[PDB]
Amino acid sequence: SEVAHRFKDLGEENFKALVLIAFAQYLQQCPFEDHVKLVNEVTEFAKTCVADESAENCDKSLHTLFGDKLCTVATLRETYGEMADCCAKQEPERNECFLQHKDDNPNLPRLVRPEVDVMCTAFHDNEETFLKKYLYEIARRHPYFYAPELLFFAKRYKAAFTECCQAADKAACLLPKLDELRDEGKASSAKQRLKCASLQKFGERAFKAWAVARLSQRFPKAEFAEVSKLVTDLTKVHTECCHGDLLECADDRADLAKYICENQDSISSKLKECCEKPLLEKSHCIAEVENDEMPADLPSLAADFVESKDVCKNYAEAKDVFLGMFLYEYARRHPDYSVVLLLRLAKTYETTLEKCCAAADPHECYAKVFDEFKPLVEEPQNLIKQNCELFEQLGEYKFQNALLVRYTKKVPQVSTPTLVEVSRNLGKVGSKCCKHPEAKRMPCAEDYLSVVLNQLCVLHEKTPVSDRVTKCCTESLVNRRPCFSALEVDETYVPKEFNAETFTFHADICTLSEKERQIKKQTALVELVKHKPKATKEQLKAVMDDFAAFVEKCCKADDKETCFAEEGKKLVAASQAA
Ligand SMILES: CC(C)c1cccc(C(C)C)c1O
Ligand SMILES: CC(C)c1cccc(C(C)C)c1O
Repeated sequence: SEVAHRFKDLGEENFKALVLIAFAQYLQQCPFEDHVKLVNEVTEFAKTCVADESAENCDKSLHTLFGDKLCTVATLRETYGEMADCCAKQEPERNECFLQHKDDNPNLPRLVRPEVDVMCTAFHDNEETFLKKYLYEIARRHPYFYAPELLFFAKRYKAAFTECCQAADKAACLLPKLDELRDEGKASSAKQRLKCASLQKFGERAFKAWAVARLSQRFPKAEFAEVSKLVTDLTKVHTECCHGDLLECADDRADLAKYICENQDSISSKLKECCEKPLLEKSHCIAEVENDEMPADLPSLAADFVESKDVCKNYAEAKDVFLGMFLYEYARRHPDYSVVLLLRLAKTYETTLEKCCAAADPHECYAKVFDEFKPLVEEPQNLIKQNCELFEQLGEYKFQNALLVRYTKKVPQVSTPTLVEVSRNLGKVGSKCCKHPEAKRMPCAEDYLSVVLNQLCVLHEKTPVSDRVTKCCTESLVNRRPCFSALEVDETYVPKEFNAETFTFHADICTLSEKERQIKKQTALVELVKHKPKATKEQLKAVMDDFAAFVEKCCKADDKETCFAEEGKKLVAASQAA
């Protein structure tokens, strides 16, 4: 028995929670009730396997059990049409079918939230179904959410109500903590979506490279042999969580924290405080610890990597280990570099050793390698420096609007909603990183753009409309940013054509929050740039200036929200003029 295994390790709480998340992430459109049912039928079975370890099918692989359970509702194609197919499949992958069918953008209605007076009551009456509903909603809207981390977000979500419901001003104590969590959750989710895309679309060697750089940056004092161990394990953990195997991922993840904390003196000195607490908190801590201080007297890289005469020979012996050692050695002394830049230098070095080593005189050919690193390193520095300056003058909103115009011109085929969402997130880097010392600016900015751009890539892969996006997304994981910065204005795009249904105006806008108001304005700008790419400099503003006027007036005029229809057609006349 395996299901027996995981049960004993995670116990009832966690085991039950993880299974729900797994089920919710597979059948995102399936109602809460049904999921709870299967989860229970599923948990009950488990309990018997514990006692009798060969009873029904207790001898099974979680994949058959889980699969069959879901298939008791999936065969209902009138609800989940294309799902029934996966069910008719077999063992080798009646699952590859499921994972392949995950929606990164489910057509699930907005999740609005009941007055502080209800959530509190509902929470107190039944604390179980309240928290269960949380995970269900998150996991079903974020099919790649790092499961073990979702359990941590849950323990915090509970503590939010556990406390604020006992306030004097609940709405005051809650609202905050609830926002803060909604944001941090969308981040953790994007951070993880990139980790799964790497493994799934580029391979484990790719993820392994990213881990070596990252870990070496964080734990400079750690030895190469140690980092590899860590990289090996961490890779397996994420491979499982991304293959849909959450129970083993959670288990293995706990084992790693245990290890890392045990060999504390051998890895980092800033681990102490993470090793002193509740596991879930210990795991989230280690994963977010600050880099350790850099080892005092460190030799120069040129020594064993460009000046040694045995370079080519060692490369031939164990290239992967050699290049791994290079990356580890370069990253440990450069916490001021982003992880993609470090991977760019490593790829440039390998490429050089390849052509150089088959030469009539290596050491002569590869002897000036660091000369090619210069441009690679300066490029992001200049980009960061310049976009931060600009972001400072215009602020976040105006900056976002700049990227919006820019990016819609780059790839006009992309759907407006994605452009708006992506441009917004790109602008949010300014507030997030610009306020940092140049020593921490690049790692902050560039790696965050690797997450934001990945989101655009996974969202585009759904319905590919621009081969330029496909190319930049597929050609290189590490050069995605550089690829997109290089893109200019699509000279082959043909302007859209106005039609009524293009943009709808109903008064319903005057009720929405300040945010959804800007958003509707940004959605307008994108639609504008799609209809008038070229002609655009400052007619854009002049017009956007006009759109604001429209809303202001019509929302505060007291006619039926009629002017909306009349004046709606009025502005269109003006717009076209420009
Ligand atoms: C830090 C942040 C403001 C930033 C830096 C460099 C480049 C970009 C985009 C425009 C590619 C960016 O948003
Ligand atoms: C909302 C407003 C800015 C707008 C959007 C899309 C197209 C047009 C014209 C070109 C018809 C337009 O004026």
